[PDB]
Amino acid sequence: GPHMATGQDRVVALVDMDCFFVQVEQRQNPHLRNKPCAVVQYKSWKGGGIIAVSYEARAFGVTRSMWADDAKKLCPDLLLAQVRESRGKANLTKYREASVEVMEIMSRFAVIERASIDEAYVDLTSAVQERLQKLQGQPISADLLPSTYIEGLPQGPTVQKEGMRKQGLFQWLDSLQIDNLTSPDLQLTVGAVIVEEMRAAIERETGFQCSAGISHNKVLAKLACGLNKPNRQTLVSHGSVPQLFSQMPIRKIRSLGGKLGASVIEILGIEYMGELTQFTESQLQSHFGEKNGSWLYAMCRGIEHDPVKPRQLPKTIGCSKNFPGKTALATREQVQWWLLQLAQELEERLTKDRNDNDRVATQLVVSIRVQGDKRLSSLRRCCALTRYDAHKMSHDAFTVIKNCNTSGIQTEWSPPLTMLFLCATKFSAS
DNA sequence: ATTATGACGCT
DNA sequence: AGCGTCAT
Ligand SMILES: Nc1nc2c(ncn2[C@H]2C[C@H](O)[C@@H](COP(=O)(O)NP(=O)(O)OP(=O)(O)O)O2)c(=O)[nH]1
Ligand SMILES: [Mn+2]
Ligand SMILES: [Mn+2]
Repeated sequence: GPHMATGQDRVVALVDMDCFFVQVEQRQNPHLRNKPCAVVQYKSWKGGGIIAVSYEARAFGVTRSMWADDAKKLCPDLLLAQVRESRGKANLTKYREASVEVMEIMSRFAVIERASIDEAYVDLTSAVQERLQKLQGQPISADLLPSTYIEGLPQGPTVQKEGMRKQGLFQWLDSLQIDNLTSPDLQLTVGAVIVEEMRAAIERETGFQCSAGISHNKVLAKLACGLNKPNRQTLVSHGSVPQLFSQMPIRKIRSLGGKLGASVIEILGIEYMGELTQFTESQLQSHFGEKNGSWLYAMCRGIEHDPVKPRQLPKTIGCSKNFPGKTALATREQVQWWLLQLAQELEERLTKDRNDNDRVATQLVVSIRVQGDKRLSSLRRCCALTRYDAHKMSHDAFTVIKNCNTSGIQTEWSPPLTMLFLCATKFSAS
């Protein structure tokens, strides 16, 4: 009872940009705004592969991973923007730069963890304590939460979406105890006020809209974020967890969408996250290992301890290209030329990184995939990265992979290569 | 013939 | 160190 810690110590938010690459292209080209739109890489094969989709186009069934020609079948008026091509490959620099714009705004409010190109976790615990001090026990007006949903409300005792949103918000605000500066629900509420301000700042200063989740830990904040997209934020309280999880498929929780989540379902004979509460911690550890078992035991009760890491910059800088089917590389000249193309993009990105961020990579990882191997990487080898020089990096990558070529002929490469990947790692301050 | 990345756990 | 998983 009283000693049962409830995972309510922290206020954590997850901010994710809506259809991010689409918004970057719509900012640049106003003709694409408020239209069914998607972003594609390449063009020749089936119109290019879609990687981002506006919500207008999603209404027609267009999704990521779709070929643009098939998307056009679902939505003939779909508008398309193509990713830049440089040195024969997709080049994502425009989106990385746009991402920096958003991350620097977020960093004004709190220290952030860059989780991907378009999402960051925010630990708001201290900022909430400060705003609470300033409030002096003043209640929180619904005007301060104009885009916030309270998950699970309204309950009990209407037809429009905004009306439902406001009804639930009113129930939540009416039940708040604002004289208690340590009430977790009040703390989450103040956290949501701050996130409204953060999202307003991002949109004012970049033009980009985003969604957000506010809860007591990273997993719940990320799930909350997905509940009301686009351009809205969602508060998931500790108390909302039993009902939310009672019908939540296990695969919806971050890290359970793959083989481990499938094993949870199959071994335990369950479907929903809340069913996990009926097992002891030792039972879960027996099936899924000590770490996963402890994590699952806490997570199905809404509890997770993973910290928001103070990290705004990526830990690695990499360049990769697939060479599918008949485009697979089968000569030494080919392999060398593409290693050079990748290495030249890498050099450019690394030099700009060193100038911006006062650090230098020290290790080069070379990964290849060979024809007939279904794995992502067939082989990974590291070497030293001592100079930011594309010719040296590509020569070193060749040296560490060249023993793969099973061809007796010097000129031929067998079996042919269907992927090259160069990744700079192990950064040191410079 | 999804593709291009990135984080992180295991041994 | 090199490989596998999860993500998207
Ligand atoms: N190169 C590449 N980029 C990708 C891929 N998948 C996503 N991206 C890029 C394009 C995406 O815009 C961006 C962010 O990924 P999300 O948050 O997963 N999707 P979004 O922000 O579009 O929609 P939502 O409103 O539902 O969050 O990453 C991929 O497979 N390859
Ligand atoms: Mn997004
Ligand atoms: Mn994202």
